[PDB]
Amino acid sequence: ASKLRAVLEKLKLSRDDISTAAGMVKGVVDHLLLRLKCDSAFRGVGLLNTGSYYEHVKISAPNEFDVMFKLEVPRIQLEEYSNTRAYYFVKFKRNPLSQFLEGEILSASKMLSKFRKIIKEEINDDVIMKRKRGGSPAVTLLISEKISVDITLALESKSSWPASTQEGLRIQNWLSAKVRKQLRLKPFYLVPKHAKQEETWRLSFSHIEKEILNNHGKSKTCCENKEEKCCRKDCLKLMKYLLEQLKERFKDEEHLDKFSSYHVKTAFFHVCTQNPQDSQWDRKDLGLCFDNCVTYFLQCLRTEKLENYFIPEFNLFSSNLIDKRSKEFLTKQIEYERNNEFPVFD
Ligand SMILES: Cc1nn(-c2nc3c(Cl)c(Cl)ccc3[nH]2)c(O)c1[C@H]1OC(=O)c2ccccc21
Ligand SMILES: [Zn+2]
Repeated sequence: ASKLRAVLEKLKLSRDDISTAAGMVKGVVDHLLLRLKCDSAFRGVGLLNTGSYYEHVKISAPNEFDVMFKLEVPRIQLEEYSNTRAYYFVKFKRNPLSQFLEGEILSASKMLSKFRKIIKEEINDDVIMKRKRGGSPAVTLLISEKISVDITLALESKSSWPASTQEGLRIQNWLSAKVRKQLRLKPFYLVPKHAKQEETWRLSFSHIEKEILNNHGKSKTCCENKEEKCCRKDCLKLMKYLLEQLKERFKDEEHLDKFSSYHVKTAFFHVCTQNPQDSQWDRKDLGLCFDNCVTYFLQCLRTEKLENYFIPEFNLFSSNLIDKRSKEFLTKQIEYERNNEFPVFD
Protein backbone atom coordinates (compact mmCIF):
# COMPACT_ATOMS: atom_id res chain seq x y z
CA ALA A 1 0.00 0.00 0.00
CA SER A 2 0.99 3.65 -0.44
CA LYS A 3 0.36 4.30 3.25
CA LEU A 4 2.92 1.66 4.28
CA ARG A 5 5.55 3.35 2.09
CA ALA A 6 4.46 6.73 3.44
CA VAL A 7 5.08 5.47 6.99
CA LEU A 8 8.47 4.03 6.01
CA GLU A 9 9.51 7.34 4.43
CA LYS A 10 8.66 9.32 7.56
CA LEU A 11 10.44 6.78 9.78
CA LYS A 12 13.43 7.17 7.45
CA LEU A 13 13.41 10.99 7.60
CA SER A 14 13.20 10.99 11.40
CA ARG A 15 16.23 8.66 11.37
CA ASP A 16 18.40 10.72 9.00
CA ASP A 17 18.76 13.66 11.44
CA ILE A 18 20.75 11.66 13.99
CA SER A 19 24.37 11.81 12.82
CA THR A 20 24.75 14.81 15.14
CA ALA A 21 23.03 13.01 18.03
CA ALA A 22 25.10 9.87 17.40
CA GLY A 23 28.41 11.74 17.69
CA MET A 24 27.34 13.07 21.08
CA VAL A 25 26.35 9.60 22.31
CA LYS A 26 29.61 8.14 20.98
CA GLY A 27 31.50 10.76 22.98
CA VAL A 28 29.72 9.95 26.24
CA VAL A 29 30.18 6.21 25.66
CA ASP A 30 33.92 6.37 24.93
CA HIS A 31 34.31 8.49 28.06
CA LEU A 32 32.38 6.11 30.34
CA LEU A 33 34.33 3.22 28.80
CA LEU A 34 37.71 4.77 29.66
CA ARG A 35 36.44 5.55 33.16
CA LEU A 36 35.09 2.02 33.68
CA LYS A 37 38.41 0.52 32.55
CA CYS A 38 40.09 2.39 35.42
CA ASP A 39 38.22 0.27 37.96
CA SER A 40 39.88 -3.08 38.53
CA ALA A 41 36.59 -4.99 38.27
CA PHE A 42 35.66 -3.64 34.82
CA ARG A 43 39.07 -3.79 33.16
CA GLY A 44 37.74 -5.98 30.35
CA VAL A 45 34.75 -3.77 29.46
CA GLY A 46 33.98 -2.85 25.87
CA LEU A 47 31.40 -2.70 23.10
CA LEU A 48 29.98 -5.66 21.20
CA ASN A 49 31.76 -6.10 17.87
CA THR A 50 28.48 -5.43 16.04
CA GLY A 51 29.69 -2.48 13.96
CA SER A 52 27.79 0.18 15.89
CA TYR A 53 27.98 1.96 19.23
CA TYR A 54 24.22 1.78 19.70
CA GLU A 55 20.88 0.41 18.58
CA HIS A 56 17.32 1.76 18.69
CA VAL A 57 14.72 -0.33 20.49
CA LYS A 58 11.90 1.91 19.20
CA ILE A 59 11.96 2.87 15.52
CA SER A 60 9.68 5.87 16.23
CA ALA A 61 12.00 7.25 18.96
CA PRO A 62 15.31 8.22 17.32
CA ASN A 63 16.26 10.09 20.53
CA GLU A 64 16.24 6.95 22.74
CA PHE A 65 19.57 5.16 22.19
CA ASP A 66 20.44 1.72 23.53
CA VAL A 67 23.99 0.58 24.24
CA MET A 68 25.47 -2.66 25.56
CA PHE A 69 28.73 -2.91 27.52
CA LYS A 70 30.27 -6.36 27.25
CA LEU A 71 32.62 -7.68 29.93
CA GLU A 72 35.31 -10.18 28.96
CA VAL A 73 35.47 -12.58 31.91
CA PRO A 74 37.31 -15.84 32.67
CA ARG A 75 35.62 -19.06 31.59
CA ILE A 76 32.06 -19.10 32.92
CA GLN A 77 30.13 -22.13 34.19
CA LEU A 78 26.34 -21.89 34.05
CA GLU A 79 23.66 -23.32 36.34
CA GLU A 80 20.15 -23.16 34.93
CA TYR A 81 17.58 -21.52 37.21
CA SER A 82 14.40 -23.54 37.81
CA ASN A 83 13.88 -24.87 34.26
CA THR A 84 13.41 -21.31 32.93
CA ARG A 85 15.69 -22.24 29.96
CA ALA A 86 17.03 -18.68 29.63
CA TYR A 87 18.01 -17.62 33.18
CA TYR A 88 21.19 -18.84 34.86
CA PHE A 89 23.41 -18.56 37.88
CA VAL A 90 26.95 -17.65 36.82
CA LYS A 91 30.03 -19.30 38.35
CA PHE A 92 33.75 -19.46 37.64
CA LYS A 93 35.47 -22.61 36.40
CA ARG A 94 38.50 -22.10 38.65
CA ASN A 95 39.11 -19.70 41.54
CA PRO A 96 39.40 -10.11 39.25
CA LEU A 97 35.62 -10.45 39.68
CA SER A 98 36.04 -12.25 43.02
CA GLN A 99 34.69 -9.18 44.84
CA PHE A 100 31.23 -9.86 43.36
CA LEU A 101 31.05 -13.48 44.54
CA GLU A 102 28.19 -14.40 46.84
CA GLY A 103 29.81 -17.74 47.60
CA GLU A 104 30.29 -19.67 44.36
CA ILE A 105 27.75 -17.50 42.50
CA LEU A 106 28.54 -14.26 40.67
CA SER A 107 26.22 -11.63 42.14
CA ALA A 108 24.29 -9.53 39.64
CA SER A 109 23.12 -7.01 42.26
CA LYS A 110 26.63 -6.50 43.63
CA MET A 111 27.98 -5.99 40.12
CA LEU A 112 25.04 -3.72 39.28
CA SER A 113 25.73 -1.65 42.43
CA LYS A 114 29.32 -0.87 41.45
CA PHE A 115 28.46 -0.34 37.77
CA ARG A 116 25.73 2.16 38.67
CA LYS A 117 27.83 3.85 41.37
CA ILE A 118 30.76 4.38 39.00
CA ILE A 119 28.58 5.85 36.26
CA LYS A 120 26.71 8.02 38.79
CA GLU A 121 29.92 9.73 39.91
CA GLU A 122 31.11 10.14 36.30
CA ILE A 123 28.11 12.03 34.87
CA ASN A 124 29.00 14.90 37.23
CA ASP A 125 31.55 15.96 34.57
CA ASP A 126 24.72 18.53 30.53
CA VAL A 127 24.04 14.89 31.42
CA ILE A 128 21.97 13.57 34.31
CA MET A 129 21.77 9.89 35.29
CA LYS A 130 18.64 7.81 35.93
CA ARG A 131 18.08 4.15 36.80
CA LYS A 132 15.14 1.90 35.91
CA ARG A 133 13.75 -1.60 36.55
CA GLY A 134 14.84 -5.19 35.90
CA GLY A 135 18.62 -5.00 36.12
CA SER A 136 18.92 -4.41 32.35
CA PRO A 137 19.32 -1.67 31.24
CA ALA A 138 21.45 -0.83 34.26
CA VAL A 139 21.43 2.99 33.90
CA THR A 140 19.87 5.65 31.69
CA LEU A 141 21.78 8.77 30.65
CA LEU A 142 19.84 11.94 29.79
CA ILE A 143 21.70 14.35 27.51
CA SER A 144 20.30 17.90 27.35
CA GLU A 145 16.76 16.68 28.20
CA LYS A 146 16.43 15.50 24.56
CA ILE A 147 18.50 12.29 24.18
CA SER A 148 18.37 9.19 26.37
CA VAL A 149 20.94 6.37 26.39
CA ASP A 150 20.06 3.04 28.02
CA ILE A 151 23.15 1.07 29.07
CA THR A 152 23.18 -2.70 29.61
CA LEU A 153 25.98 -4.67 31.23
CA ALA A 154 26.60 -8.03 29.55
CA LEU A 155 28.99 -10.86 30.39
CA GLU A 156 30.72 -12.36 27.35
CA SER A 157 31.11 -16.14 27.15
CA LYS A 158 33.09 -17.96 24.46
CA SER A 159 31.82 -21.36 25.57
CA SER A 160 29.48 -23.35 23.37
CA TRP A 161 25.92 -22.10 23.41
CA PRO A 162 23.68 -23.49 26.19
CA ALA A 163 21.80 -26.74 25.62
CA SER A 164 18.46 -24.92 25.49
CA THR A 165 19.52 -23.32 22.17
CA GLN A 166 20.14 -26.71 20.52
CA GLU A 167 16.98 -26.76 18.40
CA GLY A 168 16.75 -22.99 17.87
CA LEU A 169 18.05 -20.66 15.17
CA ARG A 170 16.27 -22.80 12.57
CA ILE A 171 17.76 -20.90 9.62
CA GLN A 172 19.17 -23.88 7.71
CA ASN A 173 16.62 -23.77 4.88
CA TRP A 174 16.81 -19.96 4.72
CA LEU A 175 20.38 -18.75 5.44
CA SER A 176 21.94 -22.30 5.24
CA ALA A 177 23.46 -24.87 7.60
CA LYS A 178 26.93 -23.42 6.96
CA VAL A 179 25.78 -20.03 8.25
CA ARG A 180 24.03 -21.53 11.28
CA LYS A 181 27.26 -23.34 12.17
CA GLN A 182 29.31 -20.14 11.78
CA LEU A 183 26.89 -18.11 13.90
CA ARG A 184 26.88 -20.66 16.73
CA LEU A 185 30.69 -20.46 16.94
CA LYS A 186 30.36 -16.82 18.07
CA PRO A 187 30.18 -15.89 21.76
CA PHE A 188 26.91 -15.44 23.59
CA TYR A 189 26.07 -12.97 26.33
CA LEU A 190 24.45 -12.83 29.75
CA VAL A 191 22.69 -9.73 31.10
CA PRO A 192 21.70 -9.19 34.76
CA LYS A 193 17.97 -9.82 34.97
CA HIS A 194 15.61 -10.87 37.75
CA ALA A 195 13.52 -14.01 37.31
CA LYS A 196 10.00 -13.91 38.74
CA GLN A 197 15.38 -14.48 42.07
CA GLU A 198 17.63 -11.41 42.13
CA GLU A 199 21.00 -12.91 41.09
CA THR A 200 20.09 -14.53 37.76
CA TRP A 201 21.52 -13.73 34.33
CA ARG A 202 19.53 -13.97 31.08
CA LEU A 203 20.90 -15.10 27.73
CA SER A 204 21.17 -12.43 25.05
CA PHE A 205 21.58 -13.04 21.31
CA SER A 206 20.98 -9.48 20.05
CA HIS A 207 24.32 -9.52 18.24
CA ILE A 208 23.16 -12.60 16.29
CA GLU A 209 19.80 -10.97 15.45
CA LYS A 210 21.68 -7.99 14.01
CA GLU A 211 23.92 -10.23 11.89
CA ILE A 212 20.86 -11.98 10.46
CA LEU A 213 18.96 -8.73 9.79
CA ASN A 214 21.90 -7.17 7.95
CA ASN A 215 22.68 -10.39 5.98
CA HIS A 216 19.12 -11.59 5.54
CA GLY A 217 18.58 -13.12 2.10
CA LYS A 218 18.97 -16.58 0.70
CA SER A 219 21.04 -14.83 -1.96
CA LYS A 220 24.32 -13.42 -0.67
CA THR A 221 23.66 -10.30 -2.79
CA CYS A 222 20.11 -9.64 -1.48
CA CYS A 223 19.65 -5.84 -1.34
CA GLU A 224 23.14 -5.20 -2.81
CA ASN A 225 21.78 -4.33 -6.29
CA LYS A 226 18.55 -3.06 -7.87
CA GLU A 227 17.54 -6.52 -9.13
CA GLU A 228 17.51 -7.98 -5.59
CA LYS A 229 15.66 -5.53 -3.34
CA CYS A 230 13.52 -7.33 -0.75
CA CYS A 231 11.14 -5.91 1.87
CA ARG A 232 12.25 -7.99 4.87
CA LYS A 233 13.62 -5.07 6.91
CA ASP A 234 10.72 -2.79 5.92
CA CYS A 235 8.25 -5.42 7.18
CA LEU A 236 10.05 -5.62 10.52
CA LYS A 237 10.02 -1.82 10.83
CA LEU A 238 6.26 -1.71 10.18
CA MET A 239 5.61 -4.43 12.78
CA LYS A 240 7.74 -2.56 15.32
CA TYR A 241 5.97 0.72 14.52
CA LEU A 242 2.59 -1.03 14.76
CA LEU A 243 3.34 -2.28 18.28
CA GLU A 244 4.95 1.01 19.31
CA GLN A 245 1.85 2.94 18.25
CA LEU A 246 -0.51 0.52 20.01
CA LYS A 247 1.51 0.70 23.23
CA GLU A 248 1.49 4.50 23.03
CA ARG A 249 -2.27 4.66 22.37
CA PHE A 250 -3.11 2.30 25.25
CA LYS A 251 -0.29 3.33 27.60
CA ASP A 252 -2.79 4.22 30.35
CA GLU A 253 -4.48 0.85 30.15
CA GLU A 254 -2.50 -2.11 31.38
CA HIS A 255 -3.04 -4.78 28.76
CA LEU A 256 0.02 -3.99 26.59
CA ASP A 257 2.65 -3.52 29.32
CA LYS A 258 4.06 -7.05 28.84
CA PHE A 259 4.53 -6.76 25.06
CA SER A 260 7.76 -5.44 23.58
CA SER A 261 9.60 -5.16 20.30
CA TYR A 262 11.25 -8.48 21.21
CA HIS A 263 7.92 -10.19 20.54
CA VAL A 264 7.45 -8.75 17.04
CA LYS A 265 11.10 -9.34 16.11
CA THR A 266 10.81 -12.96 17.28
CA ALA A 267 7.63 -13.47 15.25
CA PHE A 268 9.33 -11.81 12.27
CA PHE A 269 12.26 -14.26 12.35
CA HIS A 270 9.75 -17.14 12.44
CA VAL A 271 8.07 -15.71 9.33
CA CYS A 272 11.49 -15.54 7.63
CA THR A 273 11.95 -19.24 8.40
CA GLN A 274 8.46 -20.00 7.09
CA ASN A 275 9.13 -17.96 3.89
CA PRO A 276 12.84 -18.62 3.18
CA GLN A 277 12.95 -17.51 -0.50
CA ASP A 278 13.87 -13.97 -1.50
CA SER A 279 11.05 -14.10 -4.05
CA GLN A 280 8.58 -14.31 -1.14
CA TRP A 281 9.82 -10.84 -0.08
CA ASP A 282 9.82 -8.81 -3.32
CA ARG A 283 9.68 -5.06 -2.69
CA LYS A 284 6.59 -4.91 -4.91
CA ASP A 285 4.74 -7.26 -2.50
CA LEU A 286 5.29 -5.14 0.64
CA GLY A 287 1.59 -5.06 1.49
CA LEU A 288 1.15 -8.82 1.20
CA CYS A 289 4.44 -9.48 3.03
CA PHE A 290 3.48 -7.11 5.87
CA ASP A 291 0.08 -8.80 6.05
CA ASN A 292 1.86 -12.17 6.30
CA CYS A 293 3.72 -10.83 9.35
CA VAL A 294 0.55 -9.44 10.96
CA THR A 295 -1.44 -12.66 10.54
CA TYR A 296 1.40 -14.87 11.79
CA PHE A 297 1.65 -12.64 14.88
CA LEU A 298 -2.12 -13.03 15.36
CA GLN A 299 -1.91 -16.83 15.04
CA CYS A 300 0.70 -16.73 17.82
CA LEU A 301 -1.51 -14.62 20.09
CA ARG A 302 -4.57 -16.82 19.52
CA THR A 303 -2.73 -20.11 20.13
CA GLU A 304 -0.78 -18.40 22.97
CA LYS A 305 2.43 -19.79 21.43
CA LEU A 306 5.46 -17.62 20.55
CA GLU A 307 8.65 -19.67 20.83
CA ASN A 308 11.89 -17.84 21.46
CA TYR A 309 13.80 -17.97 18.20
CA PHE A 310 17.00 -19.15 19.90
CA ILE A 311 15.47 -21.14 22.79
CA PRO A 312 12.39 -22.96 21.47
CA GLU A 313 11.20 -24.28 24.85
CA PHE A 314 10.81 -20.71 26.14
CA ASN A 315 7.26 -19.68 25.17
CA LEU A 316 7.17 -15.87 25.18
CA PHE A 317 3.33 -15.94 25.19
CA SER A 318 3.19 -18.25 28.22
CA SER A 319 0.35 -17.75 30.69
CA ASN A 320 3.13 -17.58 33.29
CA LEU A 321 4.41 -14.43 31.52
CA ILE A 322 1.42 -12.74 29.86
CA ASP A 323 -2.20 -13.14 30.94
CA LYS A 324 -4.66 -14.61 28.46
CA ARG A 325 -6.75 -11.44 28.53
CA SER A 326 -3.82 -9.21 27.50
CA LYS A 327 -3.13 -11.41 24.47
CA GLU A 328 -6.86 -11.36 23.64
CA PHE A 329 -6.73 -7.57 24.01
CA LEU A 330 -3.85 -7.30 21.52
CA THR A 331 -5.44 -9.84 19.18
CA LYS A 332 -8.52 -7.61 19.10
CA GLN A 333 -6.59 -4.38 18.54
CA ILE A 334 -4.53 -5.86 15.71
CA GLU A 335 -7.61 -7.38 14.08
CA TYR A 336 -9.27 -3.97 14.27
CA GLU A 337 -6.24 -2.25 12.72
CA ARG A 338 -5.94 -4.88 9.98
CA ASN A 339 -9.65 -4.63 9.14
CA ASN A 340 -9.50 -0.82 8.91
CA GLU A 341 -6.21 -0.53 6.99
CA PHE A 342 -4.24 0.56 10.08
CA PRO A 343 -5.51 3.92 11.39
CA VAL A 344 -2.47 3.98 13.73
CA PHE A 345 -0.37 4.62 10.60
CA ASP A 346 -2.44 7.69 9.60
C1 LIG B 1 17.52 -6.10 24.01
C2 LIG B 1 16.60 -7.13 24.65
N1 LIG B 1 16.79 -8.44 24.52
N2 LIG B 1 15.79 -9.07 25.18
C3 LIG B 1 15.69 -10.50 25.32
N3 LIG B 1 14.69 -11.13 25.91
C4 LIG B 1 14.97 -12.45 25.90
C5 LIG B 1 14.25 -13.57 26.38
CL1 LIG B 1 12.66 -13.34 27.15
C6 LIG B 1 14.79 -14.84 26.24
CL2 LIG B 1 13.84 -16.21 26.85
C7 LIG B 1 16.03 -15.02 25.64
C8 LIG B 1 16.74 -13.92 25.17
C9 LIG B 1 16.18 -12.62 25.32
N4 LIG B 1 16.62 -11.39 24.98
C10 LIG B 1 15.00 -8.21 25.74
O1 LIG B 1 13.87 -8.52 26.51
C11 LIG B 1 15.44 -6.95 25.42
C12 LIG B 1 14.73 -5.69 25.93
O2 LIG B 1 14.49 -6.04 27.29
C13 LIG B 1 15.78 -5.94 27.87
O3 LIG B 1 16.32 -6.67 28.64
C14 LIG B 1 16.36 -4.68 27.27
C15 LIG B 1 17.34 -3.76 27.73
C16 LIG B 1 17.64 -2.66 26.94
C17 LIG B 1 16.99 -2.48 25.74
C18 LIG B 1 16.03 -3.38 25.30
C19 LIG B 1 15.71 -4.50 26.10
ZN1 LIG C 1 17.18 -8.10 0.99
